[PDB]
Amino acid sequence: MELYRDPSQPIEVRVRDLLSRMTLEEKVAQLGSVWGYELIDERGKFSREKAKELLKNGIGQITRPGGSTNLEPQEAAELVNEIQRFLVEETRLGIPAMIHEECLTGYMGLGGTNFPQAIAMASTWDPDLIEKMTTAVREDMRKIGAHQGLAPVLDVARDPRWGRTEETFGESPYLVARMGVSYVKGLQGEDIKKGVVATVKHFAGYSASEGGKNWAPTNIPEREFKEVFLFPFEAAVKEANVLSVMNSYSEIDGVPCAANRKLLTDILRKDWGFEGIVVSDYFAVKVLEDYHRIARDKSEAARLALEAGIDVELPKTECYQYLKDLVEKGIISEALIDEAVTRVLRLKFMLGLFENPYVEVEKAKIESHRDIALEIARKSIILLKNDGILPLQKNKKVALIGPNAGEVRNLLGDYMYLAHIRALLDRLKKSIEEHMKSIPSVLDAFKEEGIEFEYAKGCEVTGEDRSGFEEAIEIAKKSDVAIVVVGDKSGLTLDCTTGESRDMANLKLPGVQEELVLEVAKTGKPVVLVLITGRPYSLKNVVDKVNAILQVWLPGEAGGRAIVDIIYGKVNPSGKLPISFPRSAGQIPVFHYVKPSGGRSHWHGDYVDESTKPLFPFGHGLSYTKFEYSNLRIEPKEVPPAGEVVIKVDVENIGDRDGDEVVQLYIGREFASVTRPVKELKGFKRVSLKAKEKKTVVFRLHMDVLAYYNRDMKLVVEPGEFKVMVGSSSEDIRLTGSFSVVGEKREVVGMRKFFTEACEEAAAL
Amino acid sequence: MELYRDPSQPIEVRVRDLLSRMTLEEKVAQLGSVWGYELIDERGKFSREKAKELLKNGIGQITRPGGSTNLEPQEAAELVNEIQRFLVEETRLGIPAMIHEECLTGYMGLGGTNFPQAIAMASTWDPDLIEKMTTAVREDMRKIGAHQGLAPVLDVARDPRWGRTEETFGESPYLVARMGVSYVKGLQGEDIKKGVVATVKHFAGYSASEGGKNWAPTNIPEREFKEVFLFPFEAAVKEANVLSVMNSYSEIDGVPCAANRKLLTDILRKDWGFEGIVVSDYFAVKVLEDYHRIARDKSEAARLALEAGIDVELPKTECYQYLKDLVEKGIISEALIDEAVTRVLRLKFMLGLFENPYVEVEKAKIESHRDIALEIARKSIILLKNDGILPLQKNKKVALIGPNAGEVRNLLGDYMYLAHIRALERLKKSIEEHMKSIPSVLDAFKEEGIEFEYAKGCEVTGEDRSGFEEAIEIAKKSDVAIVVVGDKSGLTLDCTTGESRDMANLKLPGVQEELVLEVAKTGKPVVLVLITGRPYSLKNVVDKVNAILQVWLPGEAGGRAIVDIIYGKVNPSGKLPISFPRSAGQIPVFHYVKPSGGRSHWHGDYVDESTKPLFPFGHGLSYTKFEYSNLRIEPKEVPPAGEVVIKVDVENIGDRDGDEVVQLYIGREFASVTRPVKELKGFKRVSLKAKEKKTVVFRLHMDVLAYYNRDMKLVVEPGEFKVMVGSSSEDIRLTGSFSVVGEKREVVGMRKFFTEACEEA
Ligand SMILES: O=C[C@H](O)[C@@H](O)[C@@H](CO)O[C@@H]1OC[C@@H](O)[C@H](O)[C@H]1O
Ligand SMILES: O=C[C@H](O)[C@@H](O)[C@@H](CO)O[C@@H]1OC[C@@H](O)[C@H](O)[C@H]1O
Repeated sequence: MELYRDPSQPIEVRVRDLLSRMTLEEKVAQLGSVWGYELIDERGKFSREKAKELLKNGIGQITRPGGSTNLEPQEAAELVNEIQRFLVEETRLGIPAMIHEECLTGYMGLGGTNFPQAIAMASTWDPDLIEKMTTAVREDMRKIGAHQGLAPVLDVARDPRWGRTEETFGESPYLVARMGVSYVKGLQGEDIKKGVVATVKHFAGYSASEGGKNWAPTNIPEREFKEVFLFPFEAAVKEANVLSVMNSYSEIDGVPCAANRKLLTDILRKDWGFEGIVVSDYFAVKVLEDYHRIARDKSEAARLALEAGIDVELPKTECYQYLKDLVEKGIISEALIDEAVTRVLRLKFMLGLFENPYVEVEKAKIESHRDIALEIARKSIILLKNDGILPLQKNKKVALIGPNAGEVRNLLGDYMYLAHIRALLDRLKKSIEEHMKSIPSVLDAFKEEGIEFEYAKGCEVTGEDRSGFEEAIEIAKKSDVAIVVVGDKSGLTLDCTTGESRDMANLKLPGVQEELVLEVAKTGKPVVLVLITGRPYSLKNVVDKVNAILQVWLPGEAGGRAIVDIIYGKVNPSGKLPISFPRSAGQIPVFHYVKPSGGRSHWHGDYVDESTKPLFPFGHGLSYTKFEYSNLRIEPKEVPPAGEVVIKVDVENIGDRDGDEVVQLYIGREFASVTRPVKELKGFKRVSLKAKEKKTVVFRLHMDVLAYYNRDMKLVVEPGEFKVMVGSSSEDIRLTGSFSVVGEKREVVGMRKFFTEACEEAAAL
Repeated sequence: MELYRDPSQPIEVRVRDLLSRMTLEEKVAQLGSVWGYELIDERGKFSREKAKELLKNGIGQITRPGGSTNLEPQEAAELVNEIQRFLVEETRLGIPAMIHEECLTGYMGLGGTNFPQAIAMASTWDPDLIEKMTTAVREDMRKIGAHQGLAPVLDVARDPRWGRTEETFGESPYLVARMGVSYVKGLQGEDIKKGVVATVKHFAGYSASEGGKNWAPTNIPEREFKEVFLFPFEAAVKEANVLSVMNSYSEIDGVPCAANRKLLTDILRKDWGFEGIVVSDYFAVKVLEDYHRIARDKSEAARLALEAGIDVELPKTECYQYLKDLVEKGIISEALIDEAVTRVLRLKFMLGLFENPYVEVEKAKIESHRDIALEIARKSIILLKNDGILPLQKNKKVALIGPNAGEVRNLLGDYMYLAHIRALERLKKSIEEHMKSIPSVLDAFKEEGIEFEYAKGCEVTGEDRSGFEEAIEIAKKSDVAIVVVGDKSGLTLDCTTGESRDMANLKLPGVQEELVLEVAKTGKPVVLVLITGRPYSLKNVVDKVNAILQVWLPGEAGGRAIVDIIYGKVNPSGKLPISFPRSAGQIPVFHYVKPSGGRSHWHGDYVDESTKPLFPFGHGLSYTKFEYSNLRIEPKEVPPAGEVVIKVDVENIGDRDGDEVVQLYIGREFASVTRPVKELKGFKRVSLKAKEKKTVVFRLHMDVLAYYNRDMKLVVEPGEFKVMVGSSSEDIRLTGSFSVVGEKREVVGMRKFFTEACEEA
């Protein structure tokens, strides 16, 4: 038995022994990939004929054996077992594949639960619930033999034009980092042999493209880059031990991220100590030539990406095959190939693949997690406006109007399988239609709740056709209340309004949906506006014309029930905005953590034509009950530069309905050596409060958490005063106080705390 | 006679001698300033009583003795002479003051010509004409005893929300740099003793604020900062020998520019060799405390600004008085004060102030430069659209409609005196009186003998549509409707553009868009005239009107130039210096995007909008047709510090004489960094009679093409450069390429900034 085959040997011994046995061809094969669909016949069965050509020298990864094959979970598990058996038994060294899938909103394949989108996850402000979600996703994935999920997205979004806003955790580096760490911890667990490699993406800056345009330059200066864009990745690497990173398609200031050694190696590996694998975004190596025009051919693109620190070319070997030629021709050192192969082999050993690369097909039946999906949907929906119309009485006659009340397809996000796969489509068409039919609808939910309603489509999500307006207006006039359900169709194709590749310059609700809302409102009937969307839209032309507004970030299969639960008060809405809502596209960007000079035009404050304040601020979300904050304690009042302050507030549900509050901690600083945000989120806690219940929320805030970059790009804590602002949104501050850092300016070196510890205690009798 | 008083001594000897004689209090006073209006009595005469307090220890500068006092030129000159006499005769050392004024669009005071705004100057693509302008401004300034003009603005604008777009030369670092060097050369001349110190502003990045918002953060990474924002300043420093720089109010990435030594010293002085003075933007030192919240008091703000490299606090001493206290308390070294005072004294000696600080009041009468203002206005107006309606025949009955046809105030830019000073009852009446003498758009139509009726239609601001009916009725009775809409520029809430007036959504102000659309509904031919300071979204009007003229805020020559162009007495020849977005949500749009810029991948467009601007950089039509032929590029292979000569023939094949602005764009792929697909690197305005052909020649040194590599080195790399010559950035007529051959070159020390452009037969 060779040392690499021997599970009694330490991982590093097995890696070194295996690498010493490998040919250059076998090494380069470990840095590439093949699509699952390239390995199947016409009946979705493993094809030995196709494997003999593609797998003969081994392979790094199989790309989406479930997601790219339209196989049911047991069929996908059988495919993955036959691929692994071919590699284990019919290649010289018997190295198994790593399998990856998309899993942002759950495993992206037939049979997997459609969880609410990432921006909905962030709107829960409940990191533990997201960890519970990805712990369930972990088991779904391991059942089909998948080792790696291409999630989560840690791109910080302040530009709602961008079609991938829905895949983010929003604008706050703090909230994004906290949701990201929980997401990763759920997927991976402690021993990765029993878990799924998380893939934080898209490193880094990809959410800040010129004009909000997909793949366009992300031109971010250094302190902003470190504190806003890199921070959540840094937390995922150092605190959550994330085992994969995927690069950004964008350039930063002239340098494509896929060709940037200073990013993918010097920051991620050298500064931060990342020991996992870097996987390319799909085709990101090839497009160094085709798109960015900095590589003259596929071999130059391969060299740039390997020097940068990409270990695996996804989704299929294309440039990385030329790494063999580059070594043979004495252009690159085989030592640089060895470095990448060592990272891939180490992770394959840690996943236990050399001990057991197979799964039990009899167990590959994925369980529904509708329960978890519903908890997220119920906690994620945000009450943006309520003049008192909500919650509705069940005896009111409803006119249910709008395309997103009537089309279950429009509840789906861009990485939910039945929306995403439409890009390929452009026997399979009938399979999609059949699975679509099983998703419970908004109509179904109103019917189950026993509401007397009539439905009018009103208009499509896209186009200019107003011929359905008259029917909607007529049912509105015959009803007590109009529930107008409008928003997006998310995906990758031209008929989609949001999603990857679907950027919206002017932030108007798609098609004639705004005009539909305004025509319904002209009847004089009460109007509840339900936004089923992937991005903030400009609501300035409808906000004062409607009685209530619910923001329902693309909720997946649990959406209908959660919406109707909230409308009728069976659930007390508790979501809070994780991203600011601009008044208009021309106001972009708006975000809560502006510097003193940000968020305003000096010296009149506003634009000529527009307020500089967002229409709804970060952290905004109303309730059917009232929360009363009291008894701010901050101890001690003077803390040294690596000390800790404990901030406590009492929160009482003083209303008549049980409900959750998301208590938010904002920290402000002035008279630093650099300008600082006037307020920035640095802690939060979702707290359940029965009617008349009072609890204490405690924030344990280490000074490490407040560190920022000074004039000389050093991470510091400087003596001075920090303002403490606790409240129900970034604007709805309820209690304010301060503490001082006392002592010598501190350079924060090495490992440091990222997060405030947030918990609940009994309030005093 | 002390050495400093002796003009036979070299200036370094005089500076060292004077510095050695000065008290700390006298040194610190040279780093401050006083407003002109603080030194006058209620009749605008020099007040010895007020000077005794403010000037007793000398002074660095007097702020706007003309611009801040509402004095006519001879009265301003008398005031300046009396200030200088007090300094020379009643202070211990007799150091004269430097006087500054605003002068962007000409000296900003009573009696000075209102030249077209800077964005109009750029639209001429005629740097020699702008040098001619600032040569005239130089003489106007020296007549009143002014030594320094706070111009030009070298901020590169790609965000038309920003209210100071009108003060810029537009989006192109190349065109901004080339207009800037000519502007500076005109103001200064060769011997500054005979000229005016130019002040390049606002160093640097001030035009790229978050959301287009005045003073908001300008968060620009390093290569973009070097190649877009710094480049024009670098050219002004190294090629035009500019003698003053003013800082930006904005932070870059957490550091206010007024507190940034790495910017105001390490780049400007150390890397570039600048030897002049840095003046603060007004109150930029104090607001390190009040606005940015990085200084706890005025003494900390003073320390941050002096360490950064601000030599003079403007517009009045406030924080810099505490520099005395900071030395006496052993917080800063007097050597750091000496360094700033040395720069200020050197420039005072170079200006000849110690030999003759006075002017002849009998000669202080400023001459009109309406001739130069009219040449700029006639060359700056851009024909954006023309279906053939223009030029009009003189016998057509005109319905002249809109607020900007009727209100001469709306022809003025934000640094033209009679608009700017409104930001502040004796003054109100004086402004009204001076306004009377500015020729109007109505005056120009009358002088031309046009049969027209005028209807206001609406105001620039507000929602009042009650004037619409009168406009629609005169349109229905006319042959053609000429609808003249746009901005009111200045600093107050009633202004739609100008400093502090940022427009988020780029809709024409008020109900002007609705006025245009109601007039078009009559079915009459419509000529749309935009008298504006920024690009506006024309998406809802462009397809409804027959012709569109862009008239950047033209000042006093505007009426005549507009009527000249409409009737074809002048063939329009302006070209856009800034892209026109389809919508605010499209921002930014600019011609020199990287291959991944200017598009959304992989569908190309937004869901709701093209990614292409409505009108591109360099766009401008003519009443004639130009035919480009015979592209030559020689040699086809050049080494990395070599030179290529690009020639094209241009023939006016139409029936009207006209100027063409021939534009050279360069592209590069397969560099070590991504490069613009096309970027302006040369241009030439060429006069062509009907049926005339000329050769345009571009001498392009490889220094001009240098860019920053992965290691932030300025390089020329071997490979292919694409040559694109045309009538706009989109209307490319002829393309070819040449190669750089040899080893990658690091471009060190002095290098060429500009393509040499000329005409041959
Ligand atoms: O089905 C199509 C695939 O989804 C891809 O081809 C491609 C365009 O759609 O985009 C990349 O694909 C991998 C993702 O992990 C990543 O987030 C995304 O940036
Ligand atoms: O006194 C009025 C001033 O004109 C103000 O408008 C002032 C803001 O308080 O703005 C600065 O003033 C100096 C100009 O040279 C510079 O361009 C500009 O940025």
